[PDB]
Order: sequence, then structure tokens, then C-alpha cells
Amino acid sequence: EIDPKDLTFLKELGTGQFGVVKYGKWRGQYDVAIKMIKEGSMSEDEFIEEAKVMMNLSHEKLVQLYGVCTKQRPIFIITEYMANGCLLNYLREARHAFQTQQLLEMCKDVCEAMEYLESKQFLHRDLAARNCLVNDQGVVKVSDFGLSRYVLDDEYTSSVGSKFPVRWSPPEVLMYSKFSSKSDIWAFGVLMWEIYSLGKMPYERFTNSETAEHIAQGLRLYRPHLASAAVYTIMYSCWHEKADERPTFKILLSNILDVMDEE
Ligand SMILES: CN1CCN(c2ccc(Nc3cc(-c4cccc(N5CCc6cc(C(C)(C)C#N)cc(F)c6C5=O)c4CO)cn(C)c3=O)nc2)CC1
Repeated sequence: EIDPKDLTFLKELGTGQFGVVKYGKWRGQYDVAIKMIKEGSMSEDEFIEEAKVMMNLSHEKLVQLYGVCTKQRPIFIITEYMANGCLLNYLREARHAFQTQQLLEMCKDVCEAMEYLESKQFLHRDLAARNCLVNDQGVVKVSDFGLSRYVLDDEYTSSVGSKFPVRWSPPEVLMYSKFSSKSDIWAFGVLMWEIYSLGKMPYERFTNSETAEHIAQGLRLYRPHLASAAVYTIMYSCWHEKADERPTFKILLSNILDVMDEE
């Protein structure tokens, strides 16, 4: 519970699922992003109840929640500030002319954060390059982890919705609503593909529907040119048709370390 007096609003960063997000200073010194929650976009009381849990989630590679402001409307969510913004856009900028090592570097960051959530048995539910951020050092961090539970948009929270993360979702999710640490693993594999394909949309030639048939038939995403055999094998391991046969984030992290050492 941060006092709003300790906040100054400086510039606009954009708009997300809960509305406008601003850059500004906390306590006149610390860079912050401040979500201004559009009224009616969130289960606000539930989020407030469960926000205490999300504040204990502290990791070098998770976008840190600093505090909330809930004695006013709209409510605020104060978070760590990421200077280079959204990973997806960052990947799509060709001037960066990334080396494959820098790409694997970005995978190791996300995996490190997910490893920690997995230990805390805390599901993201929407892991994708659009939901990851890049700070002034090129470090990638996982953002908005766990906030899917409080969305009040039926285009997002329904399987048939226009905003549902279909292309990041394993078959068991899409057909049965079977959510587990394994559906975060699946999404993580898709995110590794994103990174090595340099921001291409997964199944770029298919609709969401064609994508769901495709993966129910045991068919998967092709190797991005910039992925070696070893890197491709890692993401594909995330996509086993049996959920319980997919690796942990612990195993994936050690997998990534190996290629780093090898290639
Ligand atoms: C010209 N300018 C130059 C500068 N550019 C720039 C530079 C820096 C930044 N830095 C930052 C941008 C954002 C930011 C801004 C707008 C929207 C969102 N999103 C996207 C993901 C998301 C998912 C979900 C769900 C629920 C879907 C999940 N999971 C719910 C949500 F609320 C949101 C959300 O709010 C974010 C990220 O939270 C947050 N933080 C902390 C930054 O540091 N952003 C932009 C912008 C363009």
C-alpha cells in the first residue's frame, strides 16, 4: 500500500488489458510503471486480496511489483520500469541485428523467471513475448504474471474469444481447460520460437482454428533458421502431446546452459 503522494506521473507508456500504463517517479527518485486500472476491466477486490502473494514473488528476472494504491478509484499497480519495453517489438526491430547468443541469452532470462514461478507453484497463464519486457541493459523479464485470473473481458478469458492465447496454448488447455505447470512449459517453447524467429507470429499461415487442429494432430512449429538442431530440440521438448512428459523449467534451464557451452 503505497501512498499516492509518493507518485508523480511523467509520460505515457501505452495501453494494456487494464487500460493506460504510465511512466513516472516513486518517492521522487525511482523509475516506475504505474497501471491505471480502467474501472470494470478487473476483479478488483479479488486482485487486492491476492496481491500480497504477488508481492512476495521476487526475482532478478520477474518484473517486480512494488506496491498498490487501493483507497481511490481507479486503483494503481506500481511496478519496476523497463526502459526498452516489450520483447515482441524489441525482437521485430532489425537494427539490433541480434546474434544467436543474444537470442539464447533472452531465453535463459525468461526460463530463470519461470523456474522461480514453477517452484512457487504459481502459473503465469499467458507467457508470450508480448508479456515480457526489456530493460536498459538488454535483460528480459517476465511481466503481468498471474494477472489473467482478474480479467473481466470474455474475448480474453474464453477459449473461443478473439483475445485468447490460442497459439501459446497446449491441446489439453484448448479442449479441456487443463491448466498446469505444463501449459506454461508449452507457452515457453512457443516463446523460444518467437525469439529465434525474430518476432514472427507462431503458425503465421494458419488461423487460431487451423492451429488447434494442427497441434491436436501432433503437428508442431518448424525450426527457425537461426535455431540449431540443439536449440530446436529444446523448444520441441516443451510440446510433447502428453503434458507430464514435457520438461520442468529446471531441466530447460540446464538444457539452455548446455547449448551456451556447446555452440
Ligand atoms: C514511443 N514510445 C517509446 C517507449 N516505448 C516504451 C518504453 C518502455 C516501456 N516500458 C514498460 C511498459 C509497460 C506496459 C505498457 C502498456 C501495456 C502493458 N501491458 C502489456 C502486457 C499486459 C498483459 C496483461 C495480461 C492480463 C494479459 C497478462 N498476462 C495485463 C496487462 F495489464 C498488461 C499490460 O499492462 C505494459 C506491460 O505491463 C510496463 N512496464 C512496467 C514498462 O516498463 N514501454 C514502452 C513505448 C513507445
